[PDB]
Amino acid sequence: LDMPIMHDSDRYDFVKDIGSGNFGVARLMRDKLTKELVAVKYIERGAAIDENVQREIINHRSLRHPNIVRFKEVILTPTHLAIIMEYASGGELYERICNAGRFSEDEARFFFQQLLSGVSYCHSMQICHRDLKLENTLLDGSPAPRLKICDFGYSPAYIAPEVLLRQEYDGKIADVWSCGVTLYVMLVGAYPFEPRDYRKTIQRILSVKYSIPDDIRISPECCHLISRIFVADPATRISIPEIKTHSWFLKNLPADQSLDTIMQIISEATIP
Ligand SMILES: [Co+2]
Ligand SMILES: [Co+2]
Ligand SMILES: [Co+2]
Repeated sequence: LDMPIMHDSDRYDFVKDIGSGNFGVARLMRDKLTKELVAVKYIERGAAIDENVQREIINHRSLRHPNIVRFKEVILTPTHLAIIMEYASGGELYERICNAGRFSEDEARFFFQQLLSGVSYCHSMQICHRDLKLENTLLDGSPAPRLKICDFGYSPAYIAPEVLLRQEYDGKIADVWSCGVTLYVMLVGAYPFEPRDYRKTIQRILSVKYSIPDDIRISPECCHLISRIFVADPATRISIPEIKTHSWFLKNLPADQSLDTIMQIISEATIP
């Protein structure tokens, strides 16, 4: 695996090297003081430490929210940049939906509320146009799992119409569309604009042609909400504040390292 020799064993115990899963290729360590598991992602020093990686780390550091994987620290290794972060031990939302087939409206609402909380928070930090696919929606190891968005660049239905049609677009409004796809898949157990023919799906996305199968019963209020997200015109698509006052959303709803140090470490990591 593309990882350096174990390091900083004075502060971390080595647990396991992961070749696939939740965090892709990653090393699991345990913080010696707090006893919490952390995930470590590694990037080779030099050219691979590019401006987008730098930007992503800095933005990751700024994002402090219970539904976004928490940045812990960066460490310089002789061969790699180490990016340490909160570990989420419950897999990803894709796997949970797959195992369940589909969610009840209560379970969909439980995760949707958390997703919207994370997304709304990113928007307030002027971070948007994110990759909010099911695979980047991680879960912690709680019985009622806490959702943990992890979209950071450390390695079809989701694409809104305007992203295909326009060169530039409103990233926050596009994110709302993505949130709708996640809601839909949780409720239905399949993607809204689909068998495997990309062209057909893109055509369906562009003309906003989806249908909730009769096979499953969804409340009319839930149908109305989805219909307000799957709107091709970004100007009239429902906003997150409007989602949060929608009848479906409200029903049975649960209650709602120094920067200079990081810059020096990242900067030095550019030297291979
Ligand atoms: Co975000
Ligand atoms: Co933005
Ligand atoms: Co991630």
